[PDB]
Amino acid sequence: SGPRALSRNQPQYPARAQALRIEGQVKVKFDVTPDGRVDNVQILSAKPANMFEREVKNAMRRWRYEPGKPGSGIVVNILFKINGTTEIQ
Repeated sequence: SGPRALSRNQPQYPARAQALRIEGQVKVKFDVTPDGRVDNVQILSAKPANMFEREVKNAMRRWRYEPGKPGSGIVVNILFKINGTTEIQ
Protein backbone atom coordinates (compact mmCIF):
# COMPACT_ATOMS: atom_id res chain seq x y z
CA SER A 1 0.00 0.00 0.00
CA GLY A 2 1.11 3.58 -0.52
CA PRO A 3 3.67 4.52 -3.18
CA ARG A 4 4.08 1.70 -5.68
CA ALA A 5 7.57 0.81 -6.90
CA LEU A 6 8.31 1.00 -10.59
CA SER A 7 12.08 0.86 -10.49
CA ARG A 8 13.23 -1.16 -7.48
CA ASN A 9 16.68 -1.32 -9.03
CA GLN A 10 19.08 -3.60 -7.25
CA PRO A 11 22.26 -1.98 -5.85
CA GLN A 12 25.48 -3.12 -7.47
CA TYR A 13 27.66 -5.79 -5.86
CA PRO A 14 31.04 -4.53 -4.61
CA ALA A 15 34.20 -5.63 -6.41
CA ARG A 16 36.07 -5.44 -3.11
CA ALA A 17 33.58 -7.58 -1.19
CA GLN A 18 33.35 -10.18 -3.95
CA ALA A 19 37.11 -10.61 -3.70
CA LEU A 20 36.59 -11.12 0.02
CA ARG A 21 33.71 -13.50 -0.72
CA ILE A 22 31.47 -11.49 1.56
CA GLU A 23 27.70 -11.44 1.27
CA GLY A 24 25.89 -8.23 2.06
CA GLN A 25 22.50 -8.26 3.70
CA VAL A 26 21.51 -4.64 4.14
CA LYS A 27 18.46 -3.32 5.97
CA VAL A 28 17.62 0.14 4.66
CA LYS A 29 14.79 2.52 5.41
CA PHE A 30 13.73 5.35 3.14
CA ASP A 31 10.91 7.80 2.55
CA VAL A 32 9.26 9.02 -0.64
CA THR A 33 7.62 12.33 -1.45
CA PRO A 34 4.14 12.95 -2.92
CA ASP A 35 5.97 12.83 -6.26
CA GLY A 36 7.21 9.34 -5.47
CA ARG A 37 10.81 10.41 -4.99
CA VAL A 38 13.08 8.39 -2.71
CA ASP A 39 14.72 10.42 0.06
CA ASN A 40 15.92 10.05 3.69
CA VAL A 41 17.64 6.81 2.81
CA GLN A 42 19.52 5.41 5.78
CA ILE A 43 21.12 2.02 6.06
CA LEU A 44 19.92 0.76 9.42
CA SER A 45 22.13 -2.33 9.42
CA ALA A 46 24.35 -4.30 7.04
CA LYS A 47 26.88 -7.13 7.03
CA PRO A 48 29.85 -4.80 6.30
CA ALA A 49 28.90 -1.20 6.96
CA ASN A 50 30.44 1.02 4.28
CA MET A 51 31.25 -1.89 2.00
CA PHE A 52 27.66 -2.19 0.83
CA GLU A 53 26.12 1.07 2.10
CA ARG A 54 27.82 2.97 -0.71
CA GLU A 55 26.27 0.94 -3.52
CA VAL A 56 22.90 0.78 -1.80
CA LYS A 57 22.63 4.57 -1.64
CA ASN A 58 23.58 4.71 -5.34
CA ALA A 59 20.64 2.45 -6.18
CA MET A 60 18.17 4.20 -3.88
CA ARG A 61 18.86 7.42 -5.77
CA ARG A 62 17.37 5.76 -8.85
CA TRP A 63 14.40 4.03 -7.18
CA ARG A 64 11.18 5.29 -8.75
CA TYR A 65 7.84 5.28 -6.99
CA GLU A 66 4.45 6.17 -8.49
CA PRO A 67 3.81 9.90 -8.00
CA GLY A 68 0.78 11.02 -6.06
CA LYS A 69 1.85 8.95 -3.07
CA PRO A 70 4.24 9.93 -0.27
CA GLY A 71 5.71 7.28 2.00
CA SER A 72 7.23 7.47 5.45
CA GLY A 73 9.18 4.76 7.22
CA ILE A 74 9.70 2.26 4.45
CA VAL A 75 12.20 -0.41 5.33
CA VAL A 76 13.46 -3.05 2.92
CA ASN A 77 16.18 -5.68 2.93
CA ILE A 78 18.73 -6.16 0.16
CA LEU A 79 20.27 -9.59 -0.26
CA PHE A 80 23.63 -9.45 -1.98
CA LYS A 81 24.43 -13.12 -2.53
CA ILE A 82 27.99 -14.40 -2.81
CA ASN A 83 27.57 -15.27 -6.52
CA GLY A 84 27.16 -11.56 -7.17
CA THR A 85 23.39 -11.52 -7.35
CA THR A 86 21.00 -9.05 -5.79
CA GLU A 87 17.46 -9.13 -4.39
CA ILE A 88 15.30 -6.69 -2.41
CA GLN A 89 12.68 -7.66 0.16
